[PDB]
Amino acid sequence: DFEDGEMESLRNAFKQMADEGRYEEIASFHGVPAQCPSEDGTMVHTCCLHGMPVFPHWHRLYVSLVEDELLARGSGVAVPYWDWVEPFDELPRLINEATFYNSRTLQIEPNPFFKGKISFENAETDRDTQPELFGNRYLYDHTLFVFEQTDFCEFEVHYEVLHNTIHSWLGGRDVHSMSSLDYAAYDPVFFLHHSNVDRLWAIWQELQRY
Amino acid sequence: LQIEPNPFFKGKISFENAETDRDTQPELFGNRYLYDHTLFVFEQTDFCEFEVHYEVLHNTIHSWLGGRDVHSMSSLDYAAYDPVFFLHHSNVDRLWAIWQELQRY
Ligand SMILES: *[C@@H]1O[C@H](CO)[C@@H](O[C@@H]2O[C@H](CO)[C@@H](O[C@@H]3O[C@H](CO)[C@@H](O)[C@H](O[C@H]4O[C@H](CO)[C@@H](O)[C@H](O)[C@@H]4O)[C@@H]3O)[C@H](O)[C@H]2NC(C)=O)[C@H](O)[C@H]1NC(C)=O
Ligand code: CUO
Ligand code: CUO
Repeated sequence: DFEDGEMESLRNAFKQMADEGRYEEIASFHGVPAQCPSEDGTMVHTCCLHGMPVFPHWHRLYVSLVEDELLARGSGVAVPYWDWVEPFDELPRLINEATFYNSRTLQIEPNPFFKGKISFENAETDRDTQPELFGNRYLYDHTLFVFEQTDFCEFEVHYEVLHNTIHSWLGGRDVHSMSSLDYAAYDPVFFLHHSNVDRLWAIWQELQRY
Repeated sequence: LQIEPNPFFKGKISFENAETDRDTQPELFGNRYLYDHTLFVFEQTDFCEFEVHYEVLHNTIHSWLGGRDVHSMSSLDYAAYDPVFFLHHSNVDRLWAIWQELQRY
């Protein structure tokens, strides 16, 4: 439901976040350079929480964080949710094409949402979209069964497996992509994904109110 | 076993330190008029009559493929640096080829 203005402003704000240091600094919270030794600690682990019921919470905050700094970079709107529950013949416009036309500069420029840079390994996030991603309506039924959940933890497990799905379909075969937990955050679509996931959680909460 | 950059996606213009880009005009998609255009190109008995319609027809795609960017297919200057160029022109050549054989018939 975006407009050309909102999209170009989102692209620009995020760009400002991108050529400067920041977004990588945020993606490193989830990503492969590990920061979390515990409990003694004997070894170090990645910081993001994934087996636990507090998986949503964590990632919830993640999106919050990035959106905050997005807005502070002059974004007209907060981070949108990309609803993949509805089947699609193509990828969303914002993230799909490698280059967008800049109206203000009157020139074609690289879409910041196409790929994120991983400079500490001197690589870039790539995407190999599995054909299973395009057009399947199974996600509808799956989210439906996620919402059925009275208990919070049942909710959480189905919620998070369902969330794993998109990661897998989108960044399938490359090592530096959405599919591998280590490098998943560096691909901007991450928060575009995890806001949407968050939305689902939000809905459930409201359902629970009912 | 890894995903790599497509060589055909963009050519690089290193003497001006840029890369070819593409702003695809919406008319390029689902254009069925090109059919009839080509048909009128074939109709020509004389060579120059063939050449002019053939080449305007050829200009069409150049224009609509890399429209708005300066370093692109649309500008005659940098059009060659986009790989699609020969992919384009071979097809252009094919048309001429057909015409040649037509002329034989
Ligand atoms: C809160 O965050 C801070 C910083 O984000 C974090 O401190 C950092 O911890 C990491 C470890 O998780 C440190 O990173 C290491 O730094 C050393 C050099 O100082 C490197 O040698 C390490 O390389 C690894 O691999 C080597 C083999 O190739 C091993 O020999 C080595 O043991 C390492 O496994 C690794 O990059 C980082 O230096 C600190 N930085 C700071 C500012 O202290 C802190 O741990 C976090 N606190 C909590 C409680 O989580
Ligand atoms: O959140 Cu940890 O990545 Cu989907
Ligand atoms: O011919 Cu189309 O390129 Cu000079």
